[PDB]
Amino acid sequence: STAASPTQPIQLSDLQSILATMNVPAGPAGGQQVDLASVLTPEIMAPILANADVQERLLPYLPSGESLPQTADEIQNTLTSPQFQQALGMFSAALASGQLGPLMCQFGLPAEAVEAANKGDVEAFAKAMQNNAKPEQKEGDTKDKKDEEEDMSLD
Repeated sequence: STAASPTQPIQLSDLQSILATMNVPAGPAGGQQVDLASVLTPEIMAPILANADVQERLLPYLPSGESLPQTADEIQNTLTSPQFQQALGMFSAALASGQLGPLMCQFGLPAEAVEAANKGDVEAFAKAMQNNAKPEQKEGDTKDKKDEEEDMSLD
């Protein structure tokens, strides 16, 4: 007397198909926190967490109980590691949530990082930093030309 059934249970049915996709297949946990924490050392994310916007999102992300300073000077002369380590995890949530994308652009961070941040490719984001981690050293890092022996090679 409707179309198929009278009244079937819903909503609570979605919370079942939504977890089926995110069953967290789990993988080589060997290095998960110390990984990103090393790619985005505090000195690298100093201003990041110094941003009220970033702090306002990271603060609530906390399991309720912890907190974060305000300025960068304090972040480097205050936090010991407990909040920072968690901050790294929360950073992935905000970055993966796609809510940090906009901010990731404010700082003017590389387009590859913002592009990954907008895509939530936390993997390509940190990768961009791991690939650009090098400030600009070239005193021995420049493999442009291979050899191009425009003449009889000597051996």
